[PDB]
Amino acid sequence: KITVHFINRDGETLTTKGKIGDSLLDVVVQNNLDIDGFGACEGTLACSTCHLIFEQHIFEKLEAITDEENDMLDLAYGLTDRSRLGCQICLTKAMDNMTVRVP
Amino acid sequence: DKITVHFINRDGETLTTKGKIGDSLLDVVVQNNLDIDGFGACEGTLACSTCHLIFEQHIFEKLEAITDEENDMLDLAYGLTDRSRLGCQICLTKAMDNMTVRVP
Ligand code: FES
Ligand code: FES
Repeated sequence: KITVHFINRDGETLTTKGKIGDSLLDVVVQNNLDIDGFGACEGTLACSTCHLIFEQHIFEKLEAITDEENDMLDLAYGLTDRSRLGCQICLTKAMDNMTVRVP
Repeated sequence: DKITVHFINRDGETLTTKGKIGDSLLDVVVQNNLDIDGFGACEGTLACSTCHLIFEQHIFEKLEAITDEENDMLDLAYGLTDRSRLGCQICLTKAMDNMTVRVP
């Protein structure tokens, strides 16, 4: 299991654990993280609520983005150069102790 | 609450409740605890399509003009029709009394 920190929109840092292979939405849902609206479509690429902003060194080694994710991601609020839809990103060793930001 | 709205749920059952002019249809659903699975998940912030509703033609054609934002998100909705709108963007007016909207 690995530690993941979430900077929520209110500014509070949510520290929690997930298992390698778990999506970031899985992490939010299982641990009942208090992130308003997160995971609206329950990970079917029909919403932008699971948008997360990653550290650059983490972002650059994420799995190649699919066109389906990109179309949904295009509509997210507060898009950055390090943005992905969290329901598509699964935990890896390199993410231990990483921080993600909820825009 | 002064006007009646009939919601045809995904199971084909009709849920009837009331709201006041000025409320969104999302408000009407969530404030009355209607049993519509996952409806309103992004909380009216135009970031999902879980509040998708299908309107009868005579009501649909009287609705407020759809924004590009709403249209862009509605495009990717399940069961999108010509008479579809995002419910959280639709404010109740007096004309909507006894209208029927359907959840795909
Ligand atoms: S939960 Fe909707 S696209 Fe990620
Ligand atoms: S509740 Fe998400 S867009 Fe209407």
